Amino acid sequence: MNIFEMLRIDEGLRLKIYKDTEGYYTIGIGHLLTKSPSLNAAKSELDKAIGRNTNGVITKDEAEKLFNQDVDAAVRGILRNAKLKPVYDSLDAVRRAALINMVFQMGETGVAGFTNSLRMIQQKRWDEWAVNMAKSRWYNQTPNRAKRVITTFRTGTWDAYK
Repeated sequence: MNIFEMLRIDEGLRLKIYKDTEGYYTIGIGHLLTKSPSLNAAKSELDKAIGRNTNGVITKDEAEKLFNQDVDAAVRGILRNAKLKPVYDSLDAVRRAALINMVFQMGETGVAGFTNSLRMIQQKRWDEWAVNMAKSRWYNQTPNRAKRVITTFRTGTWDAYK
């Protein structure tokens, strides 16, 4: 198990534009196109991201290319962030992967804002962190995926993905 395998499981793979639980247009492996209710705007974002007239449908290779880009941005985001970097630096590899998954999903700013959450992680208070994250919108909105990530983060094992 690795970060790629982990997120692919969590986000699935769709070759055509779709709406997520929140109603946002997305494609590929968790790639957010736009928060606008316009499908046409979404189509425009896709074409610009892909570099071709897609008509709302991409190939697997294209999905994979957006995926590599997104995972990369997430790692670089952690690493450039003043609040996230030290957190990352203090963890083992499995827990690092869980943090990447959260940033990938919620974005840098999003994660960097869970002040208390971060502190717990820093103090190594695993269980409390876990209990705590379960109160988030994130967890209430997509409980199964969240539960997988939270468990991963908490235990430092890939058990939830097995």
